[PDB]
Amino acid sequence: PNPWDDKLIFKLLSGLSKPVSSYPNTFEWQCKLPAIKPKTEFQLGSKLVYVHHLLGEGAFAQVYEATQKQKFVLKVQKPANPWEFYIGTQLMERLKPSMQHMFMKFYSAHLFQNGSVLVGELYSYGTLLNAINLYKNTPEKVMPQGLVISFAMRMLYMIEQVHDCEIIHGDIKPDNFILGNGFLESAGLALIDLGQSIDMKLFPKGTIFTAKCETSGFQCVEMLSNKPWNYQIDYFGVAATVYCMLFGTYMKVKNEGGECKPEGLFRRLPHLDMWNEFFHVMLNIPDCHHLPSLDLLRQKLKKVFQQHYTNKIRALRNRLIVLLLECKRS
Ligand SMILES: Nc1ncnc2c1ncn2[C@@H]1O[C@H](COP(=O)(O)OP(=O)(O)O)[C@@H](O)[C@H]1O
Ligand SMILES: [Cl-]
Ligand SMILES: [Mg+2]
Ligand SMILES: [Mg+2]
Repeated sequence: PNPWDDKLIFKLLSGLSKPVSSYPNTFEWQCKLPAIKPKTEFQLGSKLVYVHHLLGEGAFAQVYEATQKQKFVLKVQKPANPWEFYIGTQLMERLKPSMQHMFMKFYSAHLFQNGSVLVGELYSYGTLLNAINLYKNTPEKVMPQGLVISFAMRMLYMIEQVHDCEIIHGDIKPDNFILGNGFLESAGLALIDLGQSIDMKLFPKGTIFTAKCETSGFQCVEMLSNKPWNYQIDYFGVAATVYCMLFGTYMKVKNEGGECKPEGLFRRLPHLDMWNEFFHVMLNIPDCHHLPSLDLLRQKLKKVFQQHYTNKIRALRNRLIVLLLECKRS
């Protein structure tokens, strides 16, 4: 199967015992997607909504901040994307209530003839990618190890929960992580954008995929060698995200001695042995039946974190908060 095939996705959504159209918080309208703009009111079903400003632009969608006094977000996309609403609904259903804070809730979905509007939870302090870019514009240039390791551990923990729900995110990268006000109180880190996600419960047991991402660079290890894959795509995504935090550029992998490893000479990289082991396990998965333990991966990082950064993490996050606030004020 091609898990991103529009026909397959249509067939899957069509044959659900509980289709998206049946949800109490789904709203189907027989009209075009209304014009949405910053600083403008517009009718959304029974409720009138005021659109504040554009928060971010993804590969497909626009995400606006909005209010009815609680503020929320509107993810707008052409054509409609009921699939992301499905996945988001399943994820929050399958997740333990204590895990849901690490992800974005969808309050409702408004589906139109030519597009859709998903209403969901707001995270106020920008993407992880933006945080990385904020460090570029400082003398220290790169995020400090205390934060990088802390975020990395949270990422491993996050996808362990998602995979426990038998879901694949399918697009794990820096701009799909958001920081919220909880960070001011890796607590406020959240993983969003389930548009390309895969629900493995909709396929037979042990199903695998061969389909490849469009770009040669964003392809995981299995894709680059036409090998089959399922959950390994999220492992590669986490590894690539961590690599961006470390080096401020996207990860490109090479093959040496049958082993896959990131390029770059890894100069000026502290905890070298920790990261080599981290990238080794994440990028060298024997097969779909031998996925490395996400818990164990996190424990090894946690060992180094506890050894060096428990007393310093406080100042490190305060430093970042100042940069985030400076960014938000502008
Ligand atoms: N919950 C959120 N709070 C604030 N901004 C968000 C939120 N979700 C997404 N965004 C912003 O919108 C952008 C695109 O949304 P995303 O879900 O990635 O859609 P796409 O599938 O088009 O990438 C993100 O990169 C981010 O900047
Ligand atoms: Cl953790
Ligand atoms: Mg995105
Ligand atoms: Mg997306």
